[PDB]
Amino acid sequence: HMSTEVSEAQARRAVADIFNSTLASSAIGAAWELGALDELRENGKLDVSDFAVRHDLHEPAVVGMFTALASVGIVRREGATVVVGPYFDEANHHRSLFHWLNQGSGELFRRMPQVLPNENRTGKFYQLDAGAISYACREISERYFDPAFWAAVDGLGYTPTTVADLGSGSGERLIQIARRFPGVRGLGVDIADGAIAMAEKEVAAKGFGDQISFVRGDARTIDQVSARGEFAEVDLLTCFMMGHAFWPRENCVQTLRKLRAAFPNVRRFLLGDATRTVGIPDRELPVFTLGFEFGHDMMGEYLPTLDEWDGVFEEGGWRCVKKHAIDSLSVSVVFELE
Amino acid sequence: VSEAQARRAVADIFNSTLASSAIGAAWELGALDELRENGKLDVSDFAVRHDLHEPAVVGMFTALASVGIVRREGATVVVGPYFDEANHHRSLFHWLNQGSGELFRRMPQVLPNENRTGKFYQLDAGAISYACREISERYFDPAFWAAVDGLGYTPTTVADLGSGSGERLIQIARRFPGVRGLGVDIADGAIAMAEKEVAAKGFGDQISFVRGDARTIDQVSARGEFAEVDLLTCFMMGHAFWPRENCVQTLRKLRAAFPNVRRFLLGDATRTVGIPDRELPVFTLGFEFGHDMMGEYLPTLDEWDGVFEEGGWRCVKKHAIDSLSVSVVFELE
Ligand SMILES: Nc1ncnc2c1ncn2[C@@H]1O[C@H](CSCC[C@H](N)C(=O)O)[C@@H](O)[C@H]1O
Ligand SMILES: Nc1ncnc2c1ncn2[C@@H]1O[C@H](CSCC[C@H](N)C(=O)O)[C@@H](O)[C@H]1O
Ligand SMILES: O=C(O)[C@@H](O)[C@H](O)c1ccccc1
Ligand SMILES: O=C(O)[C@@H](O)[C@H](O)c1ccccc1
Ligand SMILES: O=C(O)[C@H](O)Cc1ccccc1
Ligand SMILES: O=C(O)[C@H](O)Cc1ccccc1
Ligand SMILES: [Ca+2]
Ligand SMILES: [Ca+2]
Ligand SMILES: [Ca+2]
Ligand SMILES: [Ca+2]
Ligand SMILES: [Fe+3]
Repeated sequence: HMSTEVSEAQARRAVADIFNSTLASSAIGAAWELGALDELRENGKLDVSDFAVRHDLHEPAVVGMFTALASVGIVRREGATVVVGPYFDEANHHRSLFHWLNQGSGELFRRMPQVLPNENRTGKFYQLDAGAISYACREISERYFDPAFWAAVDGLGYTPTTVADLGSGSGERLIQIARRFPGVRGLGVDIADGAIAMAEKEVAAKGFGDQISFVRGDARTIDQVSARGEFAEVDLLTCFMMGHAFWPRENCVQTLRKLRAAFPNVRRFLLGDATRTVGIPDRELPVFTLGFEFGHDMMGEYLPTLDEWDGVFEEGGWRCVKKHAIDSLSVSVVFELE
Repeated sequence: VSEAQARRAVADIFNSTLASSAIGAAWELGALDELRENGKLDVSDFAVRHDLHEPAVVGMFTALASVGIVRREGATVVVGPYFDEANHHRSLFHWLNQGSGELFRRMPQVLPNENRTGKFYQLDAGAISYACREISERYFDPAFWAAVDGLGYTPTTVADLGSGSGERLIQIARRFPGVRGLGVDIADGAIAMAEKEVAAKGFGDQISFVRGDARTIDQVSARGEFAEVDLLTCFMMGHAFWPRENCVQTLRKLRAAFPNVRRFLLGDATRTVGIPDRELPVFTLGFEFGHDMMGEYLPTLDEWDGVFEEGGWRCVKKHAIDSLSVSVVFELE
């Protein structure tokens, strides 16, 4: 029961499940993106031809997708219908982690044997699908970081007037703050013009054109940023799912110091990220963990543990006054700093 | 059923994705063979010898460990309870991930009818070739050689369709000295590979290669050598002759292009029918699903049994294959 030694028939079944999990795993992401996981969540079942027709999909491949999900118990096939399976709720809950792993990071993991050799580790030595990462990170943010984020907003003690968001992405965080604090002004800062664009768009659509603005920027050197005339007035800083990019340490320490000086009227800084775990046994790794850590190690990108964050704030010029543990995203955390 | 049980199963599915990809890697990088011989290895020592980035190598092995293929004990890796089974099928994992990963990854863009024109999917052909060499050897060789052992004649000229690396023709030359060999492959890369391998081993006089599409074998020129062939072989590509009406015509063209062929050995994997979803063996789902995504017909065994006579051939022997979905070698004449 998880740590054993086995029959030939058992080893056969297990290896086959590894193989099929691979296709299932890729199908969870795709089934989310194509609208099937929603239809099933709402209705508990669906008709595959009907689905393939309504969405104008090559139907043999659609059968293949459901059969892959059925092979490991996420769904159950019955004649022409697919019904939710025993593992539906949990796989649907984590679907964006599957999307992230496959649709987003698949190239990296597939090219494992070209990535690992030193001779190869320079220049553009791996490729991520940026638009798929985005798509997934949008739901990861909402689904995993929202409770703690909102709790931290609730503990602010004050009402912000001007909020800065580092790595703003979709701009959805700034928009929901806008909804929460009528008459606040918001300022996103991403490194990706693609994200800038989608945000300006997503904002205009919601009618927060006057409230919210963005800017191409590298938050690790916030000082060398055209637009730092609006920073002085900001009283709330946020930074979610990008913080590990401040690292390695002395760069994080400097970035934190630069951030302290650049935003001297910031009262609260809210910083959320996933972190590198320690000492979890191989056969008990939960969803996400392995992918996040291994991927970062393949890319050569540093990932701090939680103690590495805790031990850096003072030197960086900030005090941690509240900490929230995140549910179900490896070991992830929100810090409330001042 | 049980929230604890569902969490575990879903985490195993997620980690399985990373282990699957790592099997193919462990194989290609030399780790599986080192664990096969010694039953253990040292990650630091391993990483040093092969000039690998050590943290990525740790992760590679942790992925394997997460699903019981290996066990980690400090900086040292031991064979796990599922090591023999997975090492045995390693080439199928390589095919699925290193070879075909980009197809499955792009399922949301591949399924929509609207995108299904032109070059709508990509495979890594070099990766595929690499896996197919072992798949050929490991799953097909025994039936291949039982068919050779039982031909009822010694061949003088053999042609191999989809000759690939040329390895089949080389082994036939080793068994049958002074047999003449001829490989047909549609890919310039396979031809050049095979040509190098053949000349390198000293088989330059005996075996040649010609680029061509076996589906239209009637248009391939080989300076009248096809008339001389008395044994024909075709492994792991036959499903490409389908759909049905296409296959009939292709089989009739092979019959005309090779009029002195006595036996035609045809080995392939086939589409299965009625396997319950939770009991699907290794390979099956990936073969079937990937061809349905690529828009390529995959026949069942019965479909094949039923096309041969219309195709101008008579099936005289049939060998069931071990442990590659439902695979087969037909001997036709
Ligand atoms: N050094 C840097 N400076 C600014 N943005 C960065 C960055 N490193 C990464 N990013 C951005 O950080 C984002 C990661 S996704 C985070 C999305 C957002 N915080 C949310 O919770 O919804 C991407 O938009 C990426 O371009
Ligand atoms: N229509 C066709 N005509 C000729 N060769 C083909 C083909 N379709 C695929 N192939 C070739 O068939 C090979 C499939 S891999 C098969 C390898 C070989 N028969 C063996 O047993 O090892 C590839 O080299 C590919 O280029
Ligand atoms: O390391 C990253 O930045 C990406 O992997 C991705 O944007 C992400 C960040 C944080 C949590 C989850 C995903
Ligand atoms: O279908 C193909 O041609 C490939 O998927 C692969 O070469 C293969 C064929 C037959 C059996 C096993 C693998
Ligand atoms: O030192 C720590 O563990 C956290 O970074 C922050 C913290 C410290 C004290 C009280 C609350 C939070
Ligand atoms: O019908 C079949 O089984 C196969 O096509 C081949 C076969 C038939 C009869 C005797 C031997 C082989
Ligand atoms: Ca089931
Ligand atoms: Ca050792
Ligand atoms: Ca031709
Ligand atoms: Ca089995
Ligand atoms: Fe094929």
